[PDB]
Amino acid sequence: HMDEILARAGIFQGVEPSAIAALTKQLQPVDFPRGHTVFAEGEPGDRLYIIISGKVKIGRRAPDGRENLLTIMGPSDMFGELSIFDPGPRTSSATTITEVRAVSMDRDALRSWIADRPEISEQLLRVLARRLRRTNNNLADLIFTDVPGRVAKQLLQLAQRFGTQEGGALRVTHDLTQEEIAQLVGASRETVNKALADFAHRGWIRLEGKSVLISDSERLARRAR
Amino acid sequence: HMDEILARAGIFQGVEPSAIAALTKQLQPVDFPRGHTVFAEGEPGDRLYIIISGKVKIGRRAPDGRENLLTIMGPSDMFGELSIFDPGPRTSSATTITEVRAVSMDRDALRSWIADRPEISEQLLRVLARRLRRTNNNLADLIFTDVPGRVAKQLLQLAQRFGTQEGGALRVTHDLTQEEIAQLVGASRETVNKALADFAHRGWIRLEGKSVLISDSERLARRAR
DNA sequence: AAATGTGATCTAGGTCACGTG
DNA sequence: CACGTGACCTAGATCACATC
Ligand SMILES: Nc1ncnc2c1ncn2[C@@H]1O[C@@H]2COP(=O)(O)O[C@H]2[C@H]1O
Ligand SMILES: Nc1ncnc2c1ncn2[C@@H]1O[C@@H]2COP(=O)(O)O[C@H]2[C@H]1O
Ligand SMILES: Nc1ncnc2c1ncn2[C@@H]1O[C@@H]2COP(=O)(O)O[C@H]2[C@H]1O
Repeated sequence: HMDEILARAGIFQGVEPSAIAALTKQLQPVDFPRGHTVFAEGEPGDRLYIIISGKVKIGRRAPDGRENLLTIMGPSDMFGELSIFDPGPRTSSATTITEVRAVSMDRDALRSWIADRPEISEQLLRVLARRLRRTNNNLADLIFTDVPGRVAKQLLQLAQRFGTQEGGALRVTHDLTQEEIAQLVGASRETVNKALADFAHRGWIRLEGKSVLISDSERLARRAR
Repeated sequence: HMDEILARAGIFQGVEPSAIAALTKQLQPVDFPRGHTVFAEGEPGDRLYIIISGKVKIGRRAPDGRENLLTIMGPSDMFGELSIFDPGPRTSSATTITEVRAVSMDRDALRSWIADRPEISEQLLRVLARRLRRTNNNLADLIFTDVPGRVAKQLLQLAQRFGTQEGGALRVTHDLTQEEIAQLVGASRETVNKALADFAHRGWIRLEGKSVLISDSERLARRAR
């Protein structure tokens, strides 16, 4: 049902899924509207959430007031755990793109599950490990890849994660306004659209509201390169 | 000498200082010249290193032949662990700007220490956590702060770490060529020099060889923000 | 009816070219 | 082989609209 998702939460991953099943239960869920601010920077938190449905964007804002988005999280993705490992104010903020079902847990609860099963620590370090990896890849493309090739690279990220295969090519219902993709890519609203214009101009992809159909993933991949 | 550092080291805040003195002992040191590629991208690794002296620079290169530097590490700084927690090729290369004395340790060796002492896993997660946090700050500044602002930010991030207190102001012997600062900042060699020019021009800092005597940290800071 | 398209400018900064100790 | 500092020249933000 929904332990189907949590099973793929990293932290469980492996770990006596018979355990997982009993544990979910202590855990109780929370529901959020589209656009709810789960938490914001500066505000202190000792609570981490695993997403069950919907999508959450992580972000930051400079004092000038411009935001960028770190990442898009979706089912089975867990977030807001840095202030669980390094206690302190949130460094970012979590808002909703959709209706979200999320399970929530605090720090004192976590150390319990970690105390009972070591292997979870193994797997958290693996998540963080992978996670920083993913982030260095980005900090790199900010430096090298141009706004176009980046938009192209993003579409791939999203497609893979949130993708589905319908007919002969895959579907991506990103649920992002282009404004969001822009700040998820570090660029201006407009200059990304044009990247997309051309992207669709070559018949590489089809734009359909908050989603996209992608015809030539080979060409798109090639271009982001 | 060798041991004063380890306590200041990361894996093991605390800890059981009784342990550190002995465990430090099994680890065998190894030395490297100024410019030794400890490891490079693609090549496998199961070994993480704590620096005991000198400085190593992490960074990447595109197929184009450009390259950027993720970070500069010094004494008591761990690196090369990501392929320990998240097994897989190196995502970066570690090179020396110095003569570096570093202690080395593999994955299996690490699981031992973890299995004996748990706290270590809490402390590793704290490290990574702090790291992703500091990385994000950087991804942000690529996006928003201008090259001059970043160079002035970096100079601080160096002082804070490899800095000392000479007379009334602080000395930083970065041991970096400007080309390196550039790529540590994600800008060209030249546009970084002139940034420095103006910085020193305003008497904010004095440049001598591979170091810098900072006069007005208040100005530089404001300036970088 | 806020989300989009798309052009007409402006500018930071990259690329060159070439100096210097 | 590290710095210095110019004289251009592309990428892209900014603004200015117009369409759903
Ligand atoms: N660059 C990033 N990539 C992925 N997740 C992040 C990133 N930055 C912050 N987060 C998550 O967002 C959370 C914000 O609050 P925390 O600091 O408690 O924990 C943070 C992480 O779980
Ligand atoms: N790995 C990196 N490669 C290139 N530039 C970086 C890197 N990390 C940080 N920077 C930039 O250099 C700036 C120095 O100051 P900050 O770290 O606060 O903000 C930093 C980023 O804008
Ligand atoms: N953003 C970063 N800042 C500082 N050090 C890093 C960063 N990213 C990776 N590293 C270190 O560089 C190492 C490269 O090899 P590993 O991936 O095995 O482990 C990595 C980390 O220890």
